Amino acid sequence: PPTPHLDAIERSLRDTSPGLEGSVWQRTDGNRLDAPDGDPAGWLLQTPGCWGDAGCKDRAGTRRLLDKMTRNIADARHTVDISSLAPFPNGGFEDAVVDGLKASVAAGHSPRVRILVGAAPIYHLNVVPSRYRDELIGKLGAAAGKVTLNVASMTTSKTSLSWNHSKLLVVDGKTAITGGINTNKDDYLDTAHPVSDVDMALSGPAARSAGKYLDTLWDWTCRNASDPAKVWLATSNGASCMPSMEQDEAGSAPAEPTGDVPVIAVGGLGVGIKESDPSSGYHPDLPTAPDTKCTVGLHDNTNADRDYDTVNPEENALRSLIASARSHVEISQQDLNATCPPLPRYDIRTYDTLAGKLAAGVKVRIVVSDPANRGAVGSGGRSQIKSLDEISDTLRTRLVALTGDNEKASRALCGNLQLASFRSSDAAKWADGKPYALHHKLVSVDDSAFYIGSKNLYPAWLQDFGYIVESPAAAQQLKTELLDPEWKYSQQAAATPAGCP
Ligand SMILES: CCCC(=O)OC[C@H](COP(=O)(O)O)OC(=O)CCC
Repeated sequence: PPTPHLDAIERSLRDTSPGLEGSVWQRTDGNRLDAPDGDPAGWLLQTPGCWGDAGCKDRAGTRRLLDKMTRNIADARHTVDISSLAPFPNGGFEDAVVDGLKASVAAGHSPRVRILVGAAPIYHLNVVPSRYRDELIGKLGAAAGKVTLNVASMTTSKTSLSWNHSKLLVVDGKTAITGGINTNKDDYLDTAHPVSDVDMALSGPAARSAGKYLDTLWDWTCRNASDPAKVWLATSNGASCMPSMEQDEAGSAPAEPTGDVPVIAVGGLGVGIKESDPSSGYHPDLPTAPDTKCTVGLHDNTNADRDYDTVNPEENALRSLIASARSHVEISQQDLNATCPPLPRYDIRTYDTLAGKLAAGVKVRIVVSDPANRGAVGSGGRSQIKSLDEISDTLRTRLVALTGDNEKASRALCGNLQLASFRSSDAAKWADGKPYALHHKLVSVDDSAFYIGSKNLYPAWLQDFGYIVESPAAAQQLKTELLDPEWKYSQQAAATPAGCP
């Protein structure tokens, strides 16, 4: 079956980062979206799972996520690979890891386990890698002797604010769960106002691609344990750091197909791991029109750095996914814009891509977390805008720079843009007064191809990872289970841009 959206994205990735193919990005065939029996859309792991249920008393999506995480780890024969934003997995996320590992050992296995978290320079890690390792060993009991642990917290650039933000669980290089969900009990479990988020589960060659991505992070992490300012590392049982655990498990044989789904795995190396993909001939004419509402203090990696693109192919993967839309594109995000300064306020090429779609008659929907969400920098579901106008006004600006006059800009903007704050029920706020917070990193185009992962569309220079799937059947499930319900409730919080009926 034809894959016109993946083909376009693949061309962009091979132009941007040819040397990173097979490590930081990879297209594979023959994957399976990992759904349980009798629940065909069950590969889509939404949390809390309460569409149209303002009370959200039964948080069935959260339970299904933790169950699936546990089962995947319980099935581990050789390797368990976990990455997240700090802190190390706690609460029910930790129970899933402990329970799964105990089951793997009870089945006769001696699994190797890597657990990697990224830490902002300002973030104080309460439970450091040595203490987290020790806590796990205690909870593992007698099984701890059979489990090889590598536990590490990392920061790759202090000045350029770069650390691991990818959210991955990869087992045996064969199954993978990824998305926006941090293993942080205070955002999803121990809370009266849970964040809305989505992960996906697959099996097949693209799970190995995720493993190769984590091998790239652990190669750097193991080497830079020589600098405790950057890396804190703890291992169990006297074990060495395992930079290439996924390659060792993969061996020489190619990954075995498990279904028929084509997937592009794509991530980025942030800042401070690798300065450029230096086999790349990528030579963009980077955007000339700068956001006159803000100026970045730091060097602008998002909008003004060729080298950064070459080691962060996920940036161009998302731009080319959006650019591939022939009929309609749905964007569901925490934010489209970043707090500026210190980061650039928006990705210029992304907004220019969206403006081009609006002017060409392509339907564009943007749903973001409500601006009433104000949290600390790094909180899930926070918003970085005061009003949805900051999105529509910027689109209007880029439209004028493209069409030439404001009246054409208005016809494109008013006729083809849907813009709203996220809602999951008829209720505007939670019972405890707090508003709904959205943490998706999702893009879907033409009900044919979609991204689910950890990479936000707003500017950020972190290590991130995600999958782009092209499958009309899977995108129909996504539409039915997530996108249509999202708009059913979010349209009650829609914006009418300035200058529109
Ligand atoms: C500071 C520039 C990068 C950034 O702002 O990163 C925010 C991120 C939130 O990511 P997200 O939840 O919106 O996906 O949190 C963290 O990485 C650090 C927590 C202290």
